[PDB]
Amino acid sequence: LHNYGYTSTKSVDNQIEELREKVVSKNKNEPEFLQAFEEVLSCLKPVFKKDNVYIGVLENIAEPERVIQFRVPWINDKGEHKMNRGFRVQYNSVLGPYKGGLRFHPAVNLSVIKFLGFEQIFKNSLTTLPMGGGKGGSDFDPKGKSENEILKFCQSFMTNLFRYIGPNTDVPAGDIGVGGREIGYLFGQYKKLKNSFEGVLTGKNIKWGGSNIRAEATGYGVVYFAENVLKDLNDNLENKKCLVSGSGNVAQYLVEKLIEKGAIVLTMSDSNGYILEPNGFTKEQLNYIMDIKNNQRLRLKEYLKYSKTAKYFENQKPWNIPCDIAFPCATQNEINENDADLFIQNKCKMIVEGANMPTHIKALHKLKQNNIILCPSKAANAGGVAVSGLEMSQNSMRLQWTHQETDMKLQNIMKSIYEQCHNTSKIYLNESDLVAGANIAGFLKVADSFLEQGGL
Amino acid sequence: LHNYGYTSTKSVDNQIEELREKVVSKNKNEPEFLQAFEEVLSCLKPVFKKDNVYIGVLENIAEPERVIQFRVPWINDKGEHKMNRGFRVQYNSVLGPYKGGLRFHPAVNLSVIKFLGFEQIFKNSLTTLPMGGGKGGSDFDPKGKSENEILKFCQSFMTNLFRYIGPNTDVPAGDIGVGGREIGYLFGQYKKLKNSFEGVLTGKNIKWGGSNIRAEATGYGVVYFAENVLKDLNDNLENKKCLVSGSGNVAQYLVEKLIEKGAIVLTMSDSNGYILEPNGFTKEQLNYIMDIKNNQRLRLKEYLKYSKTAKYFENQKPWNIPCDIAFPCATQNEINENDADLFIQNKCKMIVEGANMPTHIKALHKLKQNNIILCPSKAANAGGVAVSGLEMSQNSMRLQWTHQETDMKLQNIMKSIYEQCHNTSKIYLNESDLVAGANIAGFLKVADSFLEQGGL
Amino acid sequence: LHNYGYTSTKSVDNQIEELREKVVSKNKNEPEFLQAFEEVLSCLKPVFKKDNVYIGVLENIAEPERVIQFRVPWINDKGEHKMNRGFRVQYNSVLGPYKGGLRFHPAVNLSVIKFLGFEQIFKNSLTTLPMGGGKGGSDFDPKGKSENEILKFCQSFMTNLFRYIGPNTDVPAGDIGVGGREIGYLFGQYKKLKNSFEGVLTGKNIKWGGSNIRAEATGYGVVYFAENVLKDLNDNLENKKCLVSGSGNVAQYLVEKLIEKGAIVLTMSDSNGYILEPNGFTKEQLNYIMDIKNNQRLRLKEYLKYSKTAKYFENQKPWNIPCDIAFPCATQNEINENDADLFIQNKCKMIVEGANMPTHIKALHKLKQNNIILCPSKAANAGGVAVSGLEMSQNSMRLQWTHQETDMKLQNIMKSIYEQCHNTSKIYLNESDLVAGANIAGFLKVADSFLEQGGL
Amino acid sequence: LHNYGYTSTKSVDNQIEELREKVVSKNKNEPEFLQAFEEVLSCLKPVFKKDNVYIGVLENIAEPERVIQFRVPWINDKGEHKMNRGFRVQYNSVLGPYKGGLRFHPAVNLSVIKFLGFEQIFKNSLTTLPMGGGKGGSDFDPKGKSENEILKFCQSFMTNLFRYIGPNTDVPAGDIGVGGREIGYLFGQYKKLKNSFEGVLTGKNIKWGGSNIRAEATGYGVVYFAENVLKDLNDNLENKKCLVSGSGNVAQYLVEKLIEKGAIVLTMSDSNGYILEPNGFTKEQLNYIMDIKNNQRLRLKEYLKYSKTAKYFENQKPWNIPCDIAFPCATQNEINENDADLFIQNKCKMIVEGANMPTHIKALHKLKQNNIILCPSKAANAGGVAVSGLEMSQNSMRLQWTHQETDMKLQNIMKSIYEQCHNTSKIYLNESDLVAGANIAGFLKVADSFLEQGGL
Repeated sequence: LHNYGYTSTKSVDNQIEELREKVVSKNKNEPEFLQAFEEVLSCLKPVFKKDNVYIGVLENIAEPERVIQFRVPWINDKGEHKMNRGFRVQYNSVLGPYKGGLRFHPAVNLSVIKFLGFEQIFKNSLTTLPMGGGKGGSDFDPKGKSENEILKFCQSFMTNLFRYIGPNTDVPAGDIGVGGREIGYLFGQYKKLKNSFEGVLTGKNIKWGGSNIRAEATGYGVVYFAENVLKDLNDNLENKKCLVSGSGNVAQYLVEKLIEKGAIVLTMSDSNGYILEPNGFTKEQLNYIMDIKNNQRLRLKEYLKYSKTAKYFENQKPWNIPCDIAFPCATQNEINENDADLFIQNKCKMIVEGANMPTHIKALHKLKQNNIILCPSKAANAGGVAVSGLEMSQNSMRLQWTHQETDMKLQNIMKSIYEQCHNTSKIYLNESDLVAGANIAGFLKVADSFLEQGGL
Repeated sequence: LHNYGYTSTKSVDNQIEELREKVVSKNKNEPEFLQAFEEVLSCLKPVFKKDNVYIGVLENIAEPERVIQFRVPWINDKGEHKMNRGFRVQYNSVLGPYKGGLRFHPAVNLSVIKFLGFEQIFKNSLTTLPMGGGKGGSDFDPKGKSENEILKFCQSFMTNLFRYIGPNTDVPAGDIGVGGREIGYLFGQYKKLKNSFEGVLTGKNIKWGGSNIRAEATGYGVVYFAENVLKDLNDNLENKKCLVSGSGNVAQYLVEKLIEKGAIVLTMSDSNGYILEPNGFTKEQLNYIMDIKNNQRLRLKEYLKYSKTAKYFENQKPWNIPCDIAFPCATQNEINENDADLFIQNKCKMIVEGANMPTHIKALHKLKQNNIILCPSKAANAGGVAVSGLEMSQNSMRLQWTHQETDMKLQNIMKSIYEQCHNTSKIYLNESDLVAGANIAGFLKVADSFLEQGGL
Repeated sequence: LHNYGYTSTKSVDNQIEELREKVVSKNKNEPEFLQAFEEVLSCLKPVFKKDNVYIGVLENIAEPERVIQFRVPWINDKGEHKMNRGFRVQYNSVLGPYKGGLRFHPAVNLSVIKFLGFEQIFKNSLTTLPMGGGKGGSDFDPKGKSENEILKFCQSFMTNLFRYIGPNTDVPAGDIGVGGREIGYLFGQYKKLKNSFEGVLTGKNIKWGGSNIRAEATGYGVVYFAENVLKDLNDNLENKKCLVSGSGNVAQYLVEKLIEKGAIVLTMSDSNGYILEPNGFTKEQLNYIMDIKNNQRLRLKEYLKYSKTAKYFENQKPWNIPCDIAFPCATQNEINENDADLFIQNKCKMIVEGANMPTHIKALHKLKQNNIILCPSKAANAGGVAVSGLEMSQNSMRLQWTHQETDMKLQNIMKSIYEQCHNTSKIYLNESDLVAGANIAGFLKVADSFLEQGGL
Repeated sequence: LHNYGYTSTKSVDNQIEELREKVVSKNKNEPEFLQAFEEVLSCLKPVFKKDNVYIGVLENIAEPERVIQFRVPWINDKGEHKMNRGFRVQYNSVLGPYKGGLRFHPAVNLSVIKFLGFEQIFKNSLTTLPMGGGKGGSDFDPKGKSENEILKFCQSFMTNLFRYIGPNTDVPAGDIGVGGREIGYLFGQYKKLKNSFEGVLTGKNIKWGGSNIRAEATGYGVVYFAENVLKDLNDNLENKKCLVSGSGNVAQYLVEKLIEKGAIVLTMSDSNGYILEPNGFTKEQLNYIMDIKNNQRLRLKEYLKYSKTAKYFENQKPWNIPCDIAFPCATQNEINENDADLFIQNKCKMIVEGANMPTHIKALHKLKQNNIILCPSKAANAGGVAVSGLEMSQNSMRLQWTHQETDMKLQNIMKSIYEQCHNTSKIYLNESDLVAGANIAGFLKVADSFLEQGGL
């Protein structure tokens, strides 16, 4: 073995307590981070029992390999000299180059970034692709800024970051505040400085190093994940009454893939009210919703002028409808206890998380004690992160795979992500728990590699 | 002709309030930093009145150009894999490469470093030499570590830092926890990695790129500063009674230079009690105190077991004895409002700060309203930082100046530091206030250069 | 068309003699190297006759493009400052980046390394993949060192080497003294220094850039090579009585693949004595031998306690038993003269070398004059080097091929290696001599490319 | 010993003709360049006679070592995407790093730049300091652009140039369109990109790496040059009546130094009309003219108001006045054949060129055939280029010399520049011709070094 501290007798629980204490004291004022930490810490008790080493390893991995913060100055259109704070947390590079998006939001700060970046490590880990974990951004607020100002900012932001990122070092991506438009400016500036065309950013337009399936990526992934849980029960998606919530990017393509398979997608939520449609939606109808939602930027009720057999319930959730599968694709905690009882009552057999952690901490308890399969968002929606890894591959190969090819790869990646949760949770809990499986599997790949590499 | 934000009608005081508010909100949990900031902010009101631009410029300068934080792993002697957090804050490089020491202390963290680094910017600025401001360190605790472990740590620490420092970029130095022994290890490792002998660190041993007068540097400087205040009063140091506090490195050489001039140094403090010596100390006696204090490493009370003629009180500094020139070399707010009076009463004509801010905030008030010259530590002890700038010069010239030569340079640097405080405070306050002079002068050189360079 | 010397009317033999003389005088005290040279020189006479140029080209190629030697210091566990000599001979980069393992052995020195590296050039050449030739190591003795010390050494060793290796420059690998554990430490350190995840080393663990089939690689290759020699005789491996020698990594997987095909593998040698098994081994039995050998770590007589029919032969060579194919896999000069005779007597129509040069120089004579196909180890076991080339490919593509895929690629690479020996020996000797074919083909690809590139 | 260009038996004149023909054909459409070339070519006939080699060497030196041209994009204040062409001609680096200013003018193009850069080679050469020759700029028109736009442009311009310049490679400087304001922005941007404070540009403000005497540099130099011509005639400047042409930067400091010596400066020209002042100007009066001319930004005619005695002419060259010394510091063709005949008729003794080539080609003929000493502008005003070389030195030493020190150095440099013209012209023409001396000396140092370095 090795020695990463924690050699005492201390009940595995006391060591876990000692660690928590030590991590908290060093990061007193980083709530968001400390919370995402105490979270990963919970499900990792089984592995700690197998070997103490992991407790020390975790303490180490919880400490960003490196974090760069810098002043990003820019001149707005009124000729004013503004300033913002930029960050890039290169959390872990054990499995590959630091991977992680950039967030431009007024709420952004070190604590927030560490939180996001820390979680990225393991999410990436599951991918199977060689990707480390990272995250960056600024407290810059895109809202209200002109097109020109956004450009000026991106250029300045990249002028600082450019020297610390690279194809084999750190490959950033889009996130809140940083979309396609932004990635174009960032890339342009990077190319001008470094003087070379290379995959430093993922989510590039298709005309210059982008990948196919980037848009549909996450949604398709969620379905593929579920399709795998089902195939391991001699069943498939064909003819399953599905509940979907949200009408965002993920939600849309999720429905598109679902329809294309066995169909019977009954609903689609909105920031206020949802839509019903007995007999399920159809290819054609989804296009309308996509149009209305993308182009027409209209409320979801709108669909009502398009359907004969539609029905819009307002300020309510679709959870009291009987279904086989349910896809929480809106936002965090959209599923409380009352919703568990509702599901456990309509006999619902499975819930695949689309958005990040759409289930409430106490809601998972009832669901598990009622034998209702729960798919971790950490694994189910990793489809997006996975495709960006493929973008990196295509960039290195100097080729672009067909919409067809890229999809197939995503399907195998999803299949693998499933197998790992399944097998890992089985081996460590004796039962098949996807949620714990995702955490253990994700952590172990990193922890072991960390050890094999000398503990650097 | 530049627009940096505060163009409104608002009272200079309201703008200063708006700024304070904005800086605090972004650095909520960095007490040490926020305090050193609100401090520099105070004395800068006169300049704000001359031009609003400076308020914006200050907001910008208060934001580290860049800050790098990284995990420093190492294996102790028991074969344990330990870990520590390392920092390097490259605060400002407007006047030259980032300059600033490295501190190894269990209390070290980003807030503490920003605090030290932020102050370094202006202290360096006064120097006249081309030096930016920076600071670094780790929460690593030297105390208790073996010789071997200290080496292992330094090597690891440098392996991370090495890529971000350089002769023309960032030149670190010693500080608490990082002494000569440490700088040797750091340098050795740097050389091995970068594959080149160059001045990346100051405070190097004399055998390999070190400078003469490095030890005496600060103390000599404090005397030279005072000698300049006096010469501008048709008087000199010859035959003046002195109340020197402390017996550290600074204190010692301060006395040595004093004696060598006009002499009549009456005291030398200790962590508990001080020593008297009517008719002043003598070259010979100082050597004893130096011996007793440096090598033997035994409580200064031991001087009593040496020459008879000297007493030794207890639990207090010699702030009572009737002196005309006070040199406090110890620690933070070493002197307060109570001692402050003993001085007004006995009547100390002038007080030259040796340690950092040895005067209490309220003590300065009474002293100034009693026409007692007070020398800012920021300027008086800059002698140390100045000599390290000369080490850099000698390194670039590939030569080593004689103990003689290096001294003369230090004397002119001290003379210049004095003139700037004198002239600046005169021009902006109409009177000759050394304390405000130091702040204004230090800030202005940076602020202007900042503007001239495009506000980057 | 290009003049590299040796133009006189002199006999091809006198030029070969002149060259030998010149190479020896410059490398007087490098026996191992001079021997491996005089060896490659022998079989290259036919090509020399076709064009003198090649004699000069060889003189050039025999001179390492560059060789770096360096002092590697480290602190053992008793706190002692030790030191060792490290080497990296970048012999040739005409066909690709320098490729070649690292050997940690007390016998290591420049002569030894050149010897190994020089041979690597041509071995790699045959591969078909773009790989130059190199070799490195230290006189460091792993034996007796603690786990911790091995780590400390690797880190120091890499700190020196790191600046001269890279994905497109020199990609080292494992060898004697440098196994998986070591490559992990080396990689870890490299990543920390260069600050980037890239394929600098092959033989990495599967969790971080490793490849599938790495273990089985060499063994599978030897079988694939033989399978190709057979297919060019309208026959295959199915039902062939075979003789294997050794129970190492190569031997094991060789048997595994053999069994899987037509089977009838009759023996497996050991450092003292061999095992028999009429009717051949079976999938199951091999697993036992693998277990007994890789885990239990005991002599081979042990297999007896696992098979009634299995006869053991204390201290001998299997050769006398009648077989169709003999795969020697022990060590240099494993097949003596008297042995070789029995192969001809026993009808044995072919001998595929598994270990490096397991046949004695004079043994090859009788075997060839008796029409017994002899496969050059240089080509037959190149399977290992080939797979490491695929690891490099996968690393560049940022993907990991399936155990399945990687195998197929290896099969084509082996097929190609065979075809080149076959066709080349045919074209230059009029007959099909695999041994000469391997040398000529391997040399020519390098020699020509050398010329085409300007003779640099 | 070394065979370069020509040795064809041809007449020195036919070879010079062959060369001219060859240089012209390769640069058909670069009038400005071809003219500055045919010019240097003329005075170099004496040296060609001494050795043919130089003819070939010249052909080589006339070919820019390297020239980089690039598109410089920027966004004006109306939000428009503009574009301009940037250049950097690194003409010669035989004597040191490429040195040369940057010009921002609507007329700028490759031809223009080569012209200026080509001449810079030799001008620098005479300096004695280690400086190669270069030149750069853009067709960007500062006139009409806002402060903000100028900044945006500089930043973009530097973003392209930054990778090709450096302290030991190419050190640009100011010129038409590129003043102090611009060099600040250029420097700021460079520092941000390269991440290091170093002397990449000369003409930096004094607060950050600038040098003393930068303003007065050229003017002072012209006087020092003349003072040297006089001392070699047992005479000095004391009490000499002289005329200056112009009131620019050069003209002003020229007068300032003149006054300070022996004085009796009688005039100062303007873009239309000049000023007289019998008994010469005085320290005080010059300050008025300096004030009136710099800040007030008026025409020289407004001086008539600050002095009764001073009369004033309009659009009339100040050459028909009897004197001793003259100094044309305005612009080209300042002295026509006409204006030349006045000089001889006023028994004028010597003429020191201040501006670049203020004498007309045919005017030099009459002046020389009348024994009137003519100082080449190439040498007389090299004072400016010389001081910038000292800025480089001070930057490397990390110190700033006093106004005093820097002056002295300039005086020796001027003295040396004089001696070389004197001695060289003597050795090659048997007589003391400063104009030919400057050319020959300047060219020879470069030509020889070129040869000694291998002809690269």
